[PDB]
Amino acid sequence: EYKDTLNLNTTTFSMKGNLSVNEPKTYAKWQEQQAFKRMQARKDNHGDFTLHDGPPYANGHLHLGHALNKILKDIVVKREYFKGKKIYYTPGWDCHGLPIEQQILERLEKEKTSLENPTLFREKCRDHAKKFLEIQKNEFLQLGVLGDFEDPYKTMDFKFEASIYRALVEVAKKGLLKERHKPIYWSYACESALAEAEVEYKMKKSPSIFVAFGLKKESLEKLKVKKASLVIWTTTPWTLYANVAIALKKDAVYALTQKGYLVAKALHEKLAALGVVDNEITHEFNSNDLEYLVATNPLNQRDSLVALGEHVGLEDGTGAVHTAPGHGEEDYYLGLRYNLEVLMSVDEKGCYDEGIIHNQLLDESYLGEHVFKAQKRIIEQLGDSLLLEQEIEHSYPHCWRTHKPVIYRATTQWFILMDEPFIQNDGSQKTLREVALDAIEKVEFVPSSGKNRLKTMIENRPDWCLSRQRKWGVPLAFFIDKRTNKPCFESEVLEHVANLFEKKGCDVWWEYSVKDLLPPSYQEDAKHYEKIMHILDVWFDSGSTFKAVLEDYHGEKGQSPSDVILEGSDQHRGWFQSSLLIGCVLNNQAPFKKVITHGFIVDEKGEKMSKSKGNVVSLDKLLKTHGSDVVRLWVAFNDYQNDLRVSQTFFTQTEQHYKKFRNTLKFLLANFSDMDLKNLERPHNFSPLDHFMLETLETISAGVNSAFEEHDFVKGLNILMAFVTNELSGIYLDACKDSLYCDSKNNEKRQAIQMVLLATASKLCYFLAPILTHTIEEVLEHSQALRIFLQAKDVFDLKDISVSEKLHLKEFKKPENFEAVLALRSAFNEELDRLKKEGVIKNSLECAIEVKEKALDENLVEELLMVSFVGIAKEKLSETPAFTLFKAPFYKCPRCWRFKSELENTPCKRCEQVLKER
Ligand SMILES: C/C(=C\C(=O)OCCCCCCCCC(=O)O)C[C@@H]1OC[C@H](C[C@@H]2O[C@H]2[C@@H](C)[C@H](C)O)[C@@H](O)[C@H]1O
Ligand SMILES: [Zn+2]
Repeated sequence: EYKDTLNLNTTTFSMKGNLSVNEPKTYAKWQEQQAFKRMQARKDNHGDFTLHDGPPYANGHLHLGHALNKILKDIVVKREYFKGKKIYYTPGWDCHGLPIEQQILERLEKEKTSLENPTLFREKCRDHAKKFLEIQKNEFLQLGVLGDFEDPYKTMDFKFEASIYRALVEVAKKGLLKERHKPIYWSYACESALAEAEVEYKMKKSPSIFVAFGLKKESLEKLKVKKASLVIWTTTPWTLYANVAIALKKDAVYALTQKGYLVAKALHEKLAALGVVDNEITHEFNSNDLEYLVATNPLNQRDSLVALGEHVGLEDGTGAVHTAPGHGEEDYYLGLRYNLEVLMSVDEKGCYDEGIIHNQLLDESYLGEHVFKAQKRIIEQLGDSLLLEQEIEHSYPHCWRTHKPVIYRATTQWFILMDEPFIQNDGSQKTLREVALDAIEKVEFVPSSGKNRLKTMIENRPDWCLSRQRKWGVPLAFFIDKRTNKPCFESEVLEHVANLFEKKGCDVWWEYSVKDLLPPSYQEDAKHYEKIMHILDVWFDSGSTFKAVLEDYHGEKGQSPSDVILEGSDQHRGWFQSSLLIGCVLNNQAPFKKVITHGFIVDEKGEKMSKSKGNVVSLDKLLKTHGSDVVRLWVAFNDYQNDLRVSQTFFTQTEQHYKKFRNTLKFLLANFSDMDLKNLERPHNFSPLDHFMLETLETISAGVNSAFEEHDFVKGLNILMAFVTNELSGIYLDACKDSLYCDSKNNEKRQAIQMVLLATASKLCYFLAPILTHTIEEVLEHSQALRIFLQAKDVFDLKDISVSEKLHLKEFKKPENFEAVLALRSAFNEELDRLKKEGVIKNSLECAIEVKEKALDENLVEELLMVSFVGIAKEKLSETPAFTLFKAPFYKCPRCWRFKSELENTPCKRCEQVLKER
């Protein structure tokens, strides 16, 4: 009957987020009003923070991994902004390379067409990247992320292409860029060399054969046996044509069987059990005595030299290794060590060429045949020399963009050398491997385990092949002097080319003549120079972003080294490594101080998302289903260092966390909305319960901040949520509802409660603003009191506030100790539950309690236990060692529902006064 006489305590801040409607309006506003530039221009910026963006490929729409990545970057950046620092965060895009060029190739072929003109082909590639750079930029902004998205970096900008080339120039001037001729990864489907980061290892079925190479007559006479054939094991019959040698383990015993097969003795038992060779050994020979004997290749009748390899393994195979220098790296060095032929008759498309006829290595019927299609017919040609064929499965290197298996071909390519000493900037002498290992020890990794992942790769990596045979990318734009057959690294030549690139882009490398590309002083000798037309590994491009973005803009986009880079843990094999290596040539240090990694988006069963599996969840679908602030809370509230599973159950839990945060903020705003703002300019007398809350607010704030400092948003959101749920909602807001709703608006106890709620809302806003930025922006939009209190027009004016100073607290005020009264509260609530089960009582306000520890504040007990009366009464309900509960000897007040009225249906003394209010 008196509900209309209570304090309204409502706010326009709504319970329902309606995120699908309101978030795009918030983000459109931040773009229109240039919130990021306003963040950078903030007048009281103190300190600097550079996060250097790793560039996604400008191909396709964003997937959930991009969203994960940019949200985490956004939280880290916003944290530093709200700490008061000046922010540098320029997002960028990877525009070159097969990731763009392959999509153009697949379209041309689907359209049944070709495009041979180099300038036009690069134009199609460039326009494709421009289209999807726009698409990804606006998709990034729909996640609520703030960065220099209107002035991002692009590896396709002419200045950027000049920067990438100038980095290459520094490598070449330091003596680390050299030509090598050796077998390397060859992708026949795109007719290009590859390096490790462009290769994906996948299980693949393969023939597996054991082949007998008979010793030649004179070798049998030297060995003093009638029959002997070395048995090799190989999974690549397509390289048998290129055999020049059979490599044995140094100083090892080889067993000759009765049928005349020669194998490593340590492997004879296994081989006989496989049925490869017979079981009876007749003679044992040391491999040192077999070296320089000669066998015969059964496929083509050619000589094969018996050699000793370095580190021949005896765990698989036969202990005798078919050695093909044109198709294996260790084979190649063995062939050179013995001055043997390098047979390599497989062309760029992976097919046998005329060289099989010229040297008589393989029958003419194989001309033009792809090496992988030829293998079945090769195996049949082996006849009786084939001792056993099996089919096995092994992890095999595949091209990262055509998805086809690679092969190896001896070829001349350009490398960054790992174990080549070079002159350091401080004058000393060190290899790149040594510098990179030193540099890693100075980088902070989050998690720490990332260090040894990257360190192990550096310890084991080979020389870095740089040259690729595609068209879309930055050329290795050096001339070869025909008079010397060596590259021209003259500073005048290199910088002249770099300047042309900066002004017109690398197109001119294909269009201009040699004379036109040479300085005026060299054009009389243009006849002696020839362009290198290979382009750079795209991992060199992105490995150069630190130079093109941080250094070449002299701090305007961040410092080099950056404070933080943040990408998936798959970038130890990619961007972390290439940036580390180039940083170490140019600066002899890593171009980052700290690396934070995250895992991958996976499905509900932790499995990888793929179109073949039909388990891909699109970014659009997820945002539309849940809203970006929920997707952002999902990220921060979960162990993002590992894989994150998408499932209804986990998003339901996050929506429940978001609702609790949002409902709590609504209650706070609603219950200080009527507070006279003059309270903000005067101190108050806070109760012990108020002090307990402010002292608690401080304690958990320190813990949320320490957790967020170490990027452990889970630990920090759990602290924050536990405070919201337990101390705030469960204790304080329950004890306070009566005063808030039923006391006079002039009541100073109520005004002191509102000040605590205002300080609490202020801390919630500060700590959630990096994560739920839209929502905290919406909180300030709906609360004039919060905006005045925090002196904030919008979310970007937020600062960490001193509650002690804003509420005028005395410094040496001793903290509350509520342990004794909270144990009583817990024991009373356990006893009250039992009485409620029995039906004796319905709620705590129906009770009186006499506490047996008389040293406790009686009004605090009434407040925390929500009893209507502290002391003795007449009707005993139950008793414990700690207290005795009674029925409260009053009527329920019709206005406040507390059992404090002396007459039935009559307002209590407090309520009567409030109702008389003049
Ligand atoms: C979290 C990741 C993947 C994921 O989890 O993605 C899974 C997305 C879910 C659905 C899959 C989409 C289609 C599935 C299918 O059909 O196959 C890994 C991270 O990604 C973002 C960033 C990509 C930038 O380019 C990298 C730069 C730095 C370097 C120079 O290249 C980077 O941070 C990366 O490390
Ligand atoms: Zn009352």
